Amino acid sequence: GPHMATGQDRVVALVDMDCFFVQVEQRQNPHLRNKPCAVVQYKSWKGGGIIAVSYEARAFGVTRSMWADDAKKLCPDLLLAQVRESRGKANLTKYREASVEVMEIMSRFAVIERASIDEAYVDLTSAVQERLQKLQGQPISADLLPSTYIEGLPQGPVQKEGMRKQGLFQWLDSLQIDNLTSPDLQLTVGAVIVEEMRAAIERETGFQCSAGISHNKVLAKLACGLNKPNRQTLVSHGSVPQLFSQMPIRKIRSLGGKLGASVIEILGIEYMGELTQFTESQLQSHFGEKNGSWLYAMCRGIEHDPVKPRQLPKTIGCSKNFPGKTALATREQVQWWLLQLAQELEERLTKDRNDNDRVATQLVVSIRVQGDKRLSSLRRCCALTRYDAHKMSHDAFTVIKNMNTSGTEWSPPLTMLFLCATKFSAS
DNA sequence: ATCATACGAG
DNA sequence: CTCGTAAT
Ligand SMILES: Nc1nc2c(ncn2[C@H]2C[C@H](O)[C@@H](COP(=O)(O)NP(=O)(O)OP(=O)(O)O)O2)c(=O)[nH]1
Ligand SMILES: [Mg+2]
Ligand SMILES: [Mg+2]
Repeated sequence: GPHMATGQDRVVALVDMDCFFVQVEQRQNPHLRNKPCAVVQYKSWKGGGIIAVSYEARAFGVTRSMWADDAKKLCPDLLLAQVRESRGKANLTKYREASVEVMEIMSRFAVIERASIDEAYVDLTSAVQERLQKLQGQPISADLLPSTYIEGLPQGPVQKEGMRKQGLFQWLDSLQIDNLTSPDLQLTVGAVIVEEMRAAIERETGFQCSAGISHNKVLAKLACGLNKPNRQTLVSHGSVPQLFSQMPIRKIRSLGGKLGASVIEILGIEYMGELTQFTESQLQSHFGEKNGSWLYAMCRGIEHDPVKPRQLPKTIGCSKNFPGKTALATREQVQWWLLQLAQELEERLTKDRNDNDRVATQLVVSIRVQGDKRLSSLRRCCALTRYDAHKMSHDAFTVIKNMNTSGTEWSPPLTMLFLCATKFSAS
């Protein structure tokens, strides 16, 4: 009881932009606002692949990884914004710059770990303690949480907003505002700060976002998706047993692939909560020492992964696929594309160095050969001593000359090219 | 025929 | 080091 850790030591939030790429295009082109719309890359093949979908468009069934032509069938009036193309490939610069706008605002409030182009984890433990000291023992008004949902409430003895208020009222009524060490109280204050954060992001960028507040990253991330869009959700330690009782295992971060599938099949279970019935050693025996320990604690709502203080991406890369009959087959083609990638990379690296006082020191070159099922067929690295596209492209070629078979021909033909800058050091 | 863009195991 | 897995 007393010596049992409950994983209520920190206050962690996850802020994720709503239909991010769409909002970026909607801010730029007002004609797209408040309409069914999506972001697509590469129109020629089947209308292009959809990578972002507005909530209005989702109502029609449009989704990610869908061909625009097919989406148009579900939603005839679907509006489409195209990803920029430069040097023969998709260019995501607009989205990276928009992401920076958001990350910089969040970093004002606390240490953040950039988890993706549109979301970041926030460690609000220190901020809440400071906020708690201020306005000590004074009741927290519901007005301070206009967009917050308390998971699992209301409970006990017909409109969604009405439902939200009810739950919120039960939560606040129950709170013990006098004990500054109360974990629930701490989450509540964290929620207040996140309201502030989200208001700042929308006021200063025009972008709306959702957020999750909890004691760790997995629960915060999970909480965030519960009430999107434009809403934030508080998931307390106490709400975990009921929340996890019907939560499919694949919903938890890092359990959506093979590992999650193995848990389900080896253990013969479907929901996260069903994991509590196994001993740590049992879980370790099936999924390894690290995975077993993590599952044992996670199914109980406990996780110790820290919010890493990293606002910038660790790598800068450029990659292009060349499907089916379009696979690269000549020396001239390979070199041309390597140069295109090398040029985009060079501009991206030069800007990075000027903005972030760092320089990449290693260049990674990856390819795929036709007939290979894997994402990558081969990976090779070389020094990156100069930010020059011509040198990097030539170095890259040198590095992959070995795969080619004789004949100016290239074979087997290449289905993918990838250049990635890595191993940054201060500059 | 989606594509383009961190981390642990060995 | 390269590779496989994973999320967005
Ligand atoms: N190329 C590509 N880009 C993607 C993919 N998935 C996501 N993105 C890009 C495009 C996305 O807009 C952005 C954010 O990823 P989310 O947060 O997963 N989705 P969103 O923010 O759109 O909606 P909401 O969060 O409200 O559900 O990342 C993909 O599979 N491929
Ligand atoms: Mg998002
Ligand atoms: Mg996201």
